[PDB]
Amino acid sequence: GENSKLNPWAVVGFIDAEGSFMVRVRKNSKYKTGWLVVAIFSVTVDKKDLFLLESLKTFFGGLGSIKKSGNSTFSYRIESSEQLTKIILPFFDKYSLITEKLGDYLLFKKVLELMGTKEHLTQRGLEKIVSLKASINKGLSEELQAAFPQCVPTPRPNNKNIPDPFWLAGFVSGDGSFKSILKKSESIKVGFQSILVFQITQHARDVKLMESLISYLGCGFIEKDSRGPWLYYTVTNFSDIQGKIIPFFHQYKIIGSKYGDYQDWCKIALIMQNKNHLTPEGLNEIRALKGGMNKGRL
DNA sequence: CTATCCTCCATTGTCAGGTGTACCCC
DNA sequence: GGGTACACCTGACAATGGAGGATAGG
Ligand SMILES: [Ca+2]
Repeated sequence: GENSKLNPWAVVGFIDAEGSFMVRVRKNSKYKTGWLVVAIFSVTVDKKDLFLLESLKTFFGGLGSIKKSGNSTFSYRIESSEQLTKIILPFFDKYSLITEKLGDYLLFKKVLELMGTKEHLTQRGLEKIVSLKASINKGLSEELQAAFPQCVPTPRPNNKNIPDPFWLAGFVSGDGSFKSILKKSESIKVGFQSILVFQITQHARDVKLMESLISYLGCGFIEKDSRGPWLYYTVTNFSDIQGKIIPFFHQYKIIGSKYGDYQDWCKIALIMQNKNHLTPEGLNEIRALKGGMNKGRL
């Protein structure tokens, strides 16, 4: 992959799920103020999905660079402030993020506006720029909080509607899951219950977004993780899966290697619709599918 | 001295893959 | 007497989200 098309909204949504907007503040005395301020737009994915990055680079007029990142990952990064301001900002202005990522990108925009007028090289301009980063991402880490302990983080912005179905496709490609389970049953003639599940995981920040999905897809529910601020919107109900989840993502296809999961998922869902899952032969047919899907892919 | 390229982490939070059992269907 | 769905449980390793450098230009 390298070409494709990518739906503007698919892209936005995918980014709402997987993207980072980074405003980095480096110590270097060779710089007038004592600091280098760099601004980055990053996406990072498994070797599985290098071709997505490629198609993403393409989508953004061919800008940026695709590079080995971690042991098993690759990264697509726009690091040039000009390039960012020229390609990235106008896009995301028109086609707004709807996660709390919007909030990140919005701050990100101001730094790239300060850096634009060159006020960042200036002193107090930096101070403003750090007040921004303060409320971005994880926030300040050690050195930043130490060199700048006097910094009042700037106010975080607010609102939350799904702009387009394709947004959800894209978004789900990032932070969504098509689970297949085999639960050891003690009341079935083949010994195991076959369960399909559809999941979307997300941080409790976006509780309001997630809550809405139930309304949006006309099914599902939200469970909080016992151990943190992790929401799972979930659909376990077979009839809903077959009549709402599948037809949706059939129409608004999944972008990435997860698409291939959705397919094998559907392939099971047929085998379940025909009651063949209570046979040993069709149960087997399932094991193979699931075995070679998700964490066991390629 | 400022801007972009570039090659490298570490930590922990998603994904993903399971249960315990209320309850509907025969 | 066979089969389903919600609520709940739980861990590994990729996704966060960085970290320096080396440049080449003004
Ligand atoms: Ca994420």
